[PDB]
Amino acid sequence: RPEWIWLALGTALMGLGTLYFLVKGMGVSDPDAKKFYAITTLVPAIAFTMYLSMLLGYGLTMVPFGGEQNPIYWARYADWLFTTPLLLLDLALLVDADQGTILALVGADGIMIGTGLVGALTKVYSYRFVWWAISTAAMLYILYVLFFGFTSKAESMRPEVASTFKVLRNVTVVLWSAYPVVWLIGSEGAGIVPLNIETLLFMVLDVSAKVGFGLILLRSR
Amino acid sequence: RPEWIWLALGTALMGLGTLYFLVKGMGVSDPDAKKFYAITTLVPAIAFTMYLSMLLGYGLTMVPFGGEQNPIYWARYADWLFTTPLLLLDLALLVDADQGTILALVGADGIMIGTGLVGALTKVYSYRFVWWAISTAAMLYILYVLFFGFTSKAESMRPEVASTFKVLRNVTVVLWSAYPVVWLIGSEGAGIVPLNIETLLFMVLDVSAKVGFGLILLRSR
Amino acid sequence: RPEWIWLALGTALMGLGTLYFLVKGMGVSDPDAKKFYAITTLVPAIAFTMYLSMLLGYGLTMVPFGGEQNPIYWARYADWLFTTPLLLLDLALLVDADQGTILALVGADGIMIGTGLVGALTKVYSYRFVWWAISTAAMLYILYVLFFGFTSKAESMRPEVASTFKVLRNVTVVLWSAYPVVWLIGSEGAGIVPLNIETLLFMVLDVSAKVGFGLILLRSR
Ligand SMILES: *C/C=C(C)/C=C/C=C(C)/C=C/C1=C(C)CCCC1(C)C
Ligand SMILES: *C/C=C(C)/C=C/C=C(C)/C=C/C1=C(C)CCCC1(C)C
Ligand SMILES: *C/C=C(C)/C=C/C=C(C)/C=C/C1=C(C)CCCC1(C)C
Repeated sequence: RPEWIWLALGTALMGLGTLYFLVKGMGVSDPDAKKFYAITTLVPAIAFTMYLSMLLGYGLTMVPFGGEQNPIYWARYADWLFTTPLLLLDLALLVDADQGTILALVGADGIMIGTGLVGALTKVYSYRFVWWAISTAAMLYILYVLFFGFTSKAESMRPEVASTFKVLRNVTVVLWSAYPVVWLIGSEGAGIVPLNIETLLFMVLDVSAKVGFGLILLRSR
Repeated sequence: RPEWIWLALGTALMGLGTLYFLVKGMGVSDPDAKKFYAITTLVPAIAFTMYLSMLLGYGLTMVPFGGEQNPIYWARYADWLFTTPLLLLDLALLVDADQGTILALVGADGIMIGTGLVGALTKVYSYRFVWWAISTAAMLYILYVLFFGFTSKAESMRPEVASTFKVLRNVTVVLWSAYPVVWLIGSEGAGIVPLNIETLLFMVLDVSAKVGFGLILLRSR
Repeated sequence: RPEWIWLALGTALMGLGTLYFLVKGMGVSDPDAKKFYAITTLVPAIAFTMYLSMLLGYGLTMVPFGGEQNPIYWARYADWLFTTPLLLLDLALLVDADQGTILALVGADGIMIGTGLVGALTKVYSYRFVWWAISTAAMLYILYVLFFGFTSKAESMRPEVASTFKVLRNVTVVLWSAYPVVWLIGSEGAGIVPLNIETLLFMVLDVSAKVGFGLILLRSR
């Protein structure tokens, strides 16, 4: 399938973006700046790793459904499993948040990725959609604590902090909305948009969120 | 098997108890109160999720043993894997504990659930019992740091704190004792009590611990 | 295979070393000393658990490669998955480190064990070596933050602290270097050194690192 030219493209970028933040953060003496550079460079590194497994083949196993065996891309749920909490912990660290607030976000996020995978590998039943919906519920709570909650706290900060968070939250809500759209439309969902294109859309939102988020946040607060 | 009318019953309650703490905690402005509401609502939510997987079928795979294939309910070990550390972290957060104390509890608890699963899915050998015993050892240490350790620290607090912890520890030790009893007696163990009843007993202790713990603790400290 | 007399030997020692730190730490009233005893006794306990699974057989599954099915010892990647971050968190706790510093070490370590396993269970392709190399990269970063980074901070402490860290870092860098050597030379890698001997080498470095590290650090700071 031509999807290899999208995995190949991704592994290239994610790996480069990792090598990029790796050399930029080599100077950070400051603790807080050192900290943000920690999360932000940890998320792209993982993306590369999984994208390699995805391309090489390890992260691809045929799963029954209906009457035919379909191309499951479970490695995506491994990337997302860690990559995601780190990105949320990132924002909450910036916009000084509560242990209750961060522990719950990452809690509902963990339900977001896990519930998602469960339905991604559901035996064969069209019960997949039910899990999709549970993930939707979860993601709705996530973008609520993010949007409305944090912004208020973003007003307790200097213009830089309120600004970076502004763009970051924007990018974060928008990108995280397109994900479940690409999922339902493609493989795991119906099959309307083929895997080739689905894998491109996901690779696009993936390179977008993780590297964009890095470049925008990394811009000195 | 009639066990579906126990999974169905559970998923109903766990999910409702989740929706309940979800609406009660919407008002918590205070940080500490916000925090406890975080753990306490995170544990029931997970229980529901897994109970759905349990009912729908995902969390049920046939495993060899002796000469016949048996009904393994591994999803229980996924629920317990997270649900448990959160409940211990809960109590230790109330009765102000040490990083050494909490990190070790959750450490021995993680050995409690993992060792448990290993023997729950042991190939076919009657080596299952050995793992059971290791879990017993682990759980003994757990109820020791809980009972004797924390109570002493419960005396350094206001009557509310010493009180809630009192009932909470009571409920926690009692319920956590019945669990390994139901395990040895049923499926994974001998087969004395059928799965139908075992699944009821587990669903009872499950709805009991998680929702009861929530209602009792949630009662303002 | 005679490798059972190495797993048996290991499970014996690891379990004993666990029982040893368990009785020594029963007196620690001090918080910090209590804390270090927490990590240090948690790592050996896990080693025993997995070594039992390794011996009994659970942690051994035949995997295709080339044309013949090979003896994969995945349980090692379960031990290492947790045992390792705990040992690094240990050193960083001693030589007062940053959240950025500890979160990144444990981050690159998690990539160390995961990437390692991925290639340990790679379908059959000689793509195993590529993952080996990624692990090498990861481990290189790890021993860099350890060696050069921490030592500088080791100079901000009393002679005891600078001393224990000295020996600990020595033992840690040396032992962690022999590991990937034993891996490439044996099973997962080429097949030069048989599993019998490989399992001995690994059991030696395992009993060495975890119990030695414990004895040396546990020596009052
Ligand atoms: C770097 C990668 C990021 C930020 C990935 C984020 C992924 C999601 C927010 C995924 C959400 C999903 C659902 C809500 C339901 C279907 C499954 C997912 C994972 C596509
Ligand atoms: C909400 C669920 C809770 C609090 C579940 C707790 C479960 C246990 C304490 C289980 C203990 C077990 C053993 C000691 C050995 C056999 C396996 C278990 C999981 C039944
Ligand atoms: C108690 C056990 C310890 C400290 C184990 C440490 C193991 C390692 C540092 C392993 C490193 C590896 C690689 C760099 C590549 C091949 C796979 C490993 C796990 C052998």
